Amino acid sequence: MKGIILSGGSGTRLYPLTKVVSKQLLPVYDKPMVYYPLSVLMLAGIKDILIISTPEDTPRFEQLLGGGSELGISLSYAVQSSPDGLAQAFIIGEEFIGDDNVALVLGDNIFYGHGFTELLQRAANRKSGATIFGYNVKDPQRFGVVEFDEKGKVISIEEKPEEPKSSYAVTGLYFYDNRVVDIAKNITPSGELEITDVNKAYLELGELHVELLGRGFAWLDTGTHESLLQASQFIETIEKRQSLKVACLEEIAYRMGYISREQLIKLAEPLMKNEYGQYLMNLAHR
Ligand SMILES: CC(=O)N[C@H]1[C@@H](OP(=O)(O)OP(=O)(O)OC[C@H]2O[C@@H](n3ccc(=O)[nH]c3=O)[C@H](O)[C@@H]2O)O[C@H](CO)[C@@H](O)[C@@H]1O
Repeated sequence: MKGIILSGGSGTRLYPLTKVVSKQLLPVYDKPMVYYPLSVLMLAGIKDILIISTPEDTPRFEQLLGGGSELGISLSYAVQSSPDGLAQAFIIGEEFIGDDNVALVLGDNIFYGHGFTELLQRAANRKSGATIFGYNVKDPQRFGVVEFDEKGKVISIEEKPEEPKSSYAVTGLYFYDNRVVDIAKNITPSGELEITDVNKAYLELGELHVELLGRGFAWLDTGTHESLLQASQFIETIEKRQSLKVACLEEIAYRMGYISREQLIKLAEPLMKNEYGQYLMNLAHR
């Protein structure tokens, strides 16, 4: 399975922070925002990843992350000329995807919870159908909304429904089989090519599966100044009090066996006259 990070968009709501800096390059505590969704692809077991951003921002992401070899993965880059919908990721990413299954994660989404990687690995390993992730939010009408009623079997999915039919937002993380590329080509503007029609396609096939994230999963709003700060405080809090790191790419690569001890030490050194190395050195001499 391949992955795609859709990491473009306008800065507007975060202005002036985003006047000369890409949204998904802003700090979330101690890491660029894009580390977080990248880490979710990695934890899923996905090692071949395309990062799509604006023509302006895409060279900056390449500069940050390069081709991915120091994490033991492959990163490629393409450009979204204009933000005409999430489903465009599959048109732009058509050649990258090939015949493969593919996950899409949004560059501003932040996921956390103790059972989360098992959930990612399971979704990555379903060769058929689509898996989405629902999250109990206070303001359903601001997102995609999924209704189920079971048994947890999906019954409808509406984008920003004037009145909602559940408390469950459809978060910015989606797993697909290869049929998604023909599906994206075949949907029509709602002016956006919308991820919610992609998901309605799987639903009419009866092959749209939802993971409901309840106690105790986090999904962090990254949209406003206040919610960016909240996200940052959450990561710091959980890292400081529970002695773990969230989305530490180097740690994740090492723990999944992608890179060796010696490769990790090399990644940590240039970072030693700082903290972030130190946690990496502690880990590399187990
Ligand atoms: C796509 C859409 O209509 N709604 C989804 C979108 O809502 P939402 O209301 O967040 O719409 P956004 O435009 O903020 O989610 C889009 C995010 O991806 C980026 N972007 C958007 C379009 C594009 O062509 N390229 C691009 O990179 C935007 O910069 C933004 O970061 O994400 C939510 C989860 O986070 C979902 O619950 C919604 O179902």
